[PDB]
Amino acid sequence: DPLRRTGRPFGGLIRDVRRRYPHYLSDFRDALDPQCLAAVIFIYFAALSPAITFGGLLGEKTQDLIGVSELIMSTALQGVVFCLLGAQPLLVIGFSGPLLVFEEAFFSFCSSNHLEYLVGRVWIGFWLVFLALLMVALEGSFLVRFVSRFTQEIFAFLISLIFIYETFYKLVKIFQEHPLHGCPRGQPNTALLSLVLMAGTFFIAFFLRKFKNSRFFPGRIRRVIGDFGVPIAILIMVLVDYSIEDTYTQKLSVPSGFSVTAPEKRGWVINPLGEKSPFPVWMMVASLLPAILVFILIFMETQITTLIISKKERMLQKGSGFHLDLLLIVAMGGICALFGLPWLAAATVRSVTHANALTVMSKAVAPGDKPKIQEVKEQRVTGLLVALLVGLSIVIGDLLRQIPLAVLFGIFLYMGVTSLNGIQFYERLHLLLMPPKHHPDVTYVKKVRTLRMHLFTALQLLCLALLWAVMSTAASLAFPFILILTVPLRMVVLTRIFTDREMKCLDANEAEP
Amino acid sequence: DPLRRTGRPFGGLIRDVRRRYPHYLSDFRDALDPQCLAAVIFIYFAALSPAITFGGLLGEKTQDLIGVSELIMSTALQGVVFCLLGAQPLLVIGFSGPLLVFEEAFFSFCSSNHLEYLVGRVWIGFWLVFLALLMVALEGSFLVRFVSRFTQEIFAFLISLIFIYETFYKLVKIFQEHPLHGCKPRGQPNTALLSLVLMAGTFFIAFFLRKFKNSRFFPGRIRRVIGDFGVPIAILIMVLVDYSIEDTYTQKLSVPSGFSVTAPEKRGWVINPLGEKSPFPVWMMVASLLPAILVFILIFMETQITTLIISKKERMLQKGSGFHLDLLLIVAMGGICALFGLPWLAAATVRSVTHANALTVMSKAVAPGDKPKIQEVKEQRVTGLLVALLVGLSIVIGDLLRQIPLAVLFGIFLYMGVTSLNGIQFYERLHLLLMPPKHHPDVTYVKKVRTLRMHLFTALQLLCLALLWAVMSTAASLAFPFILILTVPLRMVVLTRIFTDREMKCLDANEAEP
Ligand SMILES: *[C@@H](S)Nc1ccc(CCc2ccc(NCS)cc2S(=O)(=O)O)c(S(=O)(=O)O)c1
Ligand SMILES: O=S(=O)(O)c1cc(NCS)ccc1CCc1ccc(NCS)cc1S(=O)(=O)O
Repeated sequence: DPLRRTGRPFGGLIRDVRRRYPHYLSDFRDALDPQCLAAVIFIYFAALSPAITFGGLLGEKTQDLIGVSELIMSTALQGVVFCLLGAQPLLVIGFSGPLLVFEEAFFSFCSSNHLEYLVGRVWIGFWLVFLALLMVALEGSFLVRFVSRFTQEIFAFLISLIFIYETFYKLVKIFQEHPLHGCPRGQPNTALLSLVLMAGTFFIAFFLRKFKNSRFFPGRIRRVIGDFGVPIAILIMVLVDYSIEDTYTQKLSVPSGFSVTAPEKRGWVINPLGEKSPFPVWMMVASLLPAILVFILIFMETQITTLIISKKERMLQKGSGFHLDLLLIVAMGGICALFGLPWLAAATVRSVTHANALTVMSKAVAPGDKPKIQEVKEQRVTGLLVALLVGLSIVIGDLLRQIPLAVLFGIFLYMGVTSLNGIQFYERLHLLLMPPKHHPDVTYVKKVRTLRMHLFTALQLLCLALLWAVMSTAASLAFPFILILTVPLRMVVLTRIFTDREMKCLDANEAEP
Repeated sequence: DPLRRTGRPFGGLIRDVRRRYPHYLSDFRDALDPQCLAAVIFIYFAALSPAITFGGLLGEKTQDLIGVSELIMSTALQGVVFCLLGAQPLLVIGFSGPLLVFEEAFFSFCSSNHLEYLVGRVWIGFWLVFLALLMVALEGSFLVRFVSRFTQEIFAFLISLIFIYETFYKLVKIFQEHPLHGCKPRGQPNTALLSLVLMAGTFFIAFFLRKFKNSRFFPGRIRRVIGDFGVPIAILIMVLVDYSIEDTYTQKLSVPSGFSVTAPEKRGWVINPLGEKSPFPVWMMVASLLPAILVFILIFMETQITTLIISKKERMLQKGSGFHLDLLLIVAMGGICALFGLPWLAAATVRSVTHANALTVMSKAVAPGDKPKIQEVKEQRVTGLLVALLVGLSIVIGDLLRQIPLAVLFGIFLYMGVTSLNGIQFYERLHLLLMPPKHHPDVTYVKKVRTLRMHLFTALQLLCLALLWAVMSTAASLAFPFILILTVPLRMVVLTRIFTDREMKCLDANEAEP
């Protein structure tokens, strides 16, 4: 029982270290496998592109104080450190939306009150470090036991439906800028060529995915070719685009040189005191509240991601760490805030994709259903390699300018669609449309009436819709608290409506029950 | 045994009439089924488009002596009298490639020798009628019993593959006239890519609805009704999508206006058997027997092989087919329509197969293992008659038809070509080449035949198909029917020595589960 309160200071941290660190050389020996190369290549782009996008957005929102280079250099240096000293090396940490919202809100607050922004974030980082140390000392990561499977599949369907809505609203906007008229802002043949490239990439990678499980060719060649599906699709579509000469397509652009984005109003080291004018003393002690808010955000997303990754269905044997994963992340964020780099948190879709890009499926028997997961092939090399490649991507800035963005949209759609399977809420959504005589032989259909599982699904959908509506309004910083409020809902309100057997069968801690 | 020599004049024709005509009202009362409407709508376009294409080509190649108003009126009047009086009403008859090749060759010959073309074809038609009557009287259609499944699976494969090359060539050439440079019409932008988008959308919606028809979603009746109307739904959706766009130019379907000949200044509706302007030489009247023999061979091979493919034992056809009352009605409506200047017609293989398998009903299954089996076919005389009548009256309408782009129909044609491939064993044995020997299914011809002696059969069949294609693509392509005929002596002599009796019996067998 990893989530147990020992009753001694730093007990959980010591237990996690003793559990994980003995299996150290195994991680480096396990990496010798040609599936690791495919995983590295696939995850490199999925980690690089959000860095550029969110760096551009954050540079636009602020006065060009934090840009793209700083985000890349924070991502690389936190990823390397975490993969070297982390308990769970299958997690990919990076910038996300809620952090951007908090950053813009804090910038607005600082600008309104005539305060320093970069100097202001240093005290927030210090308070973050203090809170992390206090929580690890008096161990409180045992509260993750109360997060069930009702509050962790209302949050992984919303973080996968908010990433397929905006991977195709970044196409409905290359077709409003370059519109289809006749006789850059007005180029022809661009909006349709982008559609062609995106469709080609996502239909190729999902047929190589189907071909991986087919009966054609020898097994070893078939599996090797199926592993390299995304790289093959990317290379094919890049060559196809390169063949065309006159048509203009937007291409991936990275900054040049290792330097700050505002070399005339900023430096690499931020003074804790006033950089130009003295910092008010009252703000030093009043900076505790934003520290609490950002701590709550980071804690919820990292812990829920770790819970989703470490399910018993996915055959993970070495173990996960709920104590040596939050201290590291929060301490790194607090330290990076001193140099002006942004804070980082584990990414859910990227971590899930990285985890399920290394799974090995059982060699079946004609009867067998969806093959079962045999192993996961976990190691400390893929994440470290991805983080350094992202770090050194500035030096190779000429090879990356030959890759259009429209090709990567198909890969992003592939990621979003693939990450959906494996959660029971999607399956219960599927069961709504099928007639009651075609339902499968799972444990929550046989022991539960048909009209009382649809009610559970309807309530879960109502909660998800409320979460989305709250996120889309002018007060979106209360989203973590609304998500937290689902736990008392399950523990109080849903207990009265449903009987003990129905609740036990519907959301069980494990498979079968 | 329909293919048996009775020994009496017109015995086969009488037997076919007595077998088929009693079940006459059944055909008209079977048509009350919403799958028939979907079949009619699907086959209407598949019959209309080749008429326009081949009419344009033949008008180009014959100095506008036969156009697309003579191809839309031979296709519609010679197919309302094969479903009214035909033994097999699941056949769709229309113009094809070999007929076009023969027509251009005959036009060249007539132009070289200063002869009349339209007057020249009348005697060929008369000799065709005489040959058909002579062959039916002697009941010579029993020779179809010697065409196996080695010489009729080669044909199916070639025809579907040459219909999937021509759809791809139409696209390759919309991007050669309108190229991606950027700055009836030529050089327009956004056209070559929009055509690709429309074609891909139609094709993928067609397969999506085809797969949804067999899914477990929605009630069964609604699911099957929606799955039946897959092609019409895809066509309507893509037509609306194209109609939404305003400025981009796309080529659209065009039909002639009015019921009249294409050259009203050098042609009429009735061709005089004698000289139209100058007297016709007497020697040609008797020398026209050879082209009549050639066109008779072409029509006979096409129609009989199509009827053989349609009437397999696997597809649950119960009323019966006619090998005699379908070669006196096709080679004698043709023959006598050419005294009015209309072209000859023969049964179309892909269109007939599509029409046949668009009415099949698959069994309600149980659990995975084999693909559902055919339960029935739902054969009737109404769908073909309605399609022919609609093709005939497609001239008064056409303001509606000018709103339909060609790029949408290319996806439907590709769907037809891909779908028509399944059901023949040569494709399955081609699939078995790539799979390892431990994944072969439990069919009768894998269990009883060694692995390395079925690959040899497949290789020889591929060699024959490649030789057929090479001969078809050279400057002497009128010998293709004879090269196809030569496969029967090959199977009956050469392949007997190489393979043992058991291997030949299992490989090529008259019926599933030898
Ligand atoms: C491709 S990276 N384009 C994307 C733009 C934005 C996002 C994040 C969307 C988002 C989610 C949640 C919140 N508030 C939670 S308190 C705000 C936003 S915002 O629109 O950025 O402001 C993404 S992705 O979800 O990370 O894929 C992609
Ligand atoms: O094979 S098809 O009947 O689909 C066809 C389609 C098109 N374009 C879209 S309708 C164009 C031509 C054809 C017929 C191809 C063909 C097949 C055989 C022969 N010779 C046999 S002796 C000749 C042709 S041809 O039309 O290219 O001359």
